[PDB]
Amino acid sequence: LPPYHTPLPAETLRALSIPAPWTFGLADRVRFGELDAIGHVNHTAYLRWYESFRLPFLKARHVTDYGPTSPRLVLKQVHCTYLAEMGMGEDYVITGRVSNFRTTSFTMEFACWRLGDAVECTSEGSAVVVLLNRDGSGRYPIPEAGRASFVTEDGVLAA
Amino acid sequence: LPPYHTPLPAETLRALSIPAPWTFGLADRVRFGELDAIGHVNHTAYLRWYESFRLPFLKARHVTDYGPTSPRLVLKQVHCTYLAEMGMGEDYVITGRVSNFRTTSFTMEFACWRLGDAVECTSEGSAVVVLLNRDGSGRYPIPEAGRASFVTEDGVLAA
Amino acid sequence: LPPYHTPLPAETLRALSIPAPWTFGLADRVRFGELDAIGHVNHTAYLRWYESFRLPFLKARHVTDYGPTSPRLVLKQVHCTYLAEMGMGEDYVITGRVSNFRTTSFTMEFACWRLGDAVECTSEGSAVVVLLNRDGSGRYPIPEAGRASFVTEDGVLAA
Amino acid sequence: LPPYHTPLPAETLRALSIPAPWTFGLADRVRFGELDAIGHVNHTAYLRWYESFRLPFLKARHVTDYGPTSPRLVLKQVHCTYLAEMGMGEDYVITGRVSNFRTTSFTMEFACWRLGDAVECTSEGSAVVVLLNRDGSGRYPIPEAGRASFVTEDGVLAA
Repeated sequence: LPPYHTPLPAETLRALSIPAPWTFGLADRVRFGELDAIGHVNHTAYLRWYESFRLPFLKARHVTDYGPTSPRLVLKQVHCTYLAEMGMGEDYVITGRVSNFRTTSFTMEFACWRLGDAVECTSEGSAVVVLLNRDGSGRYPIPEAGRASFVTEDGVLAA
Repeated sequence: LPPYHTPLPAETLRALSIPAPWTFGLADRVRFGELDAIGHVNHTAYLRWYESFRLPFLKARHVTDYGPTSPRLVLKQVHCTYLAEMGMGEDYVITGRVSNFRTTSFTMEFACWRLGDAVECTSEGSAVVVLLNRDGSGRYPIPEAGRASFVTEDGVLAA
Repeated sequence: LPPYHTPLPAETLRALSIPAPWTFGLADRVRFGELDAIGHVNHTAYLRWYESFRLPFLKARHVTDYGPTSPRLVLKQVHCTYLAEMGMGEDYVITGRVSNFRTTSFTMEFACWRLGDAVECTSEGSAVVVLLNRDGSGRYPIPEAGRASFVTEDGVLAA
Repeated sequence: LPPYHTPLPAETLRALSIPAPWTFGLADRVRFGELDAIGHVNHTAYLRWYESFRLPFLKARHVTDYGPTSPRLVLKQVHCTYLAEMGMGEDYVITGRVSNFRTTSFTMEFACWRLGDAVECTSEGSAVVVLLNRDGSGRYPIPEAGRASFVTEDGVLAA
């Protein structure tokens, strides 16, 4: 088992049988409160896990520092698929990347890997995020160091 | 069935077989997302219902209008009891009242009444709330109209 | 304002300026607990609203009675778009339909209509749902009365 | 920082400056989804943390192994106090102990310790739990090993 709440690099992921293109994971465990009326992880927990991943990822990628001159990040769309049902206390790793970016918005892809006796993808997801100016003047361009990290870490070509 | 999300006065409560001392009720219905892994409303949903109740109630009692000037409401303590399990789709009424008050703080009591062939109290609870000046500078006295409404409407004797 | 938690037919929807193809709505109000750290309805609340809609809709459409010989309904995928941000206490109507069906699965589309000074669509959504046999023997065909309701109420051609 | 989601014994607690009487801790980190509309951990998240804690704790104390045979755990009451606000990403340790017990029921006490430059108790709480036979037929006596563990590990004098 890896440490929880700790960025996992590609090396650690491969050791856990989590394949490319994933380079950044975070591990957590299922909580009782995420279980629905028949004892499965509810469909929105997965989306919450992906949203939790985004916060530190987007700081590590130099998109935002969440401070006063940072862009406000706004979700435009999400999608989530449910490949295998999960239950109480299961350990998992969330992987997320940037798959595509534009001037003032970008797309991420996500997966949830259960660490059982087998490593198994239980869910995939995506999100489209827009950057807005906190002063209401409109869209805010992704910082240049963010564009650079997306290229050098996520391997997204700028073209 | 009374209307939902609408203050229900004492006479409406008595018609629903909800007794004294309750004079202010709000009706809603159990959601699927509130159910725990065995099909019962989870223990925190009750406390959320009591919280929801407090917002319109404290405006009705003249404590706050929730404007930019108004006091900050700070929760210091809650208790909740679980008298009967509730499942999917049950209608209920939340009742609440102020039971004590001093200068800048007060205690409320709550109950949950399941509507149905017979009306049944499924839970009781309490909260202690304090009032602070929004600008950080001190404690905020319960408005005079609040103190009076607590005495006349909630039947509290004095402080 | 319409009544809450009460199926709204096409007539009522049109009166609220909610256009075709919508024929079935349910009204509710935003709760404090659905608000995220900056005071907007969080992205998963919308998905919970759509899931809440499904439960009674699928019974009204004769897909399931949620009993022992009913299919188990399993979500395969969802998508949600966020068109306008929402805040505390806003009244809304959720509309949902079946847009397409197959033998053992179907697709629904959803929208959230805010009832403010203007009626405004704040979000759209979709879901793909599969029917499984509660005894584990695999997929379960959508009942014939369900197929019929989809055609006659949602206006989905079986072709 | 200790490991997360792992029972932390008394010696680990003292090294984190968490005092007697606590001997059993579990660490986690605040999530974005736990934050209320002003950026603070919402009052119910604490109670959820205490609940999460109880599950491994009651297995460690020999009350239940959560098998098909094991007792049903029923919550009758909780209290929670709010001593200091918590924001995004704070690490914490939950401590819990049994404080009293009788024949088929017991009372637990809990605290939340924010980890940081200095360790600070942000909340205290309590729960009353009863044990029922899973087959519906009666009340379930606290196993003898449970009673003994409560006396020796949690320092309870008798019943």
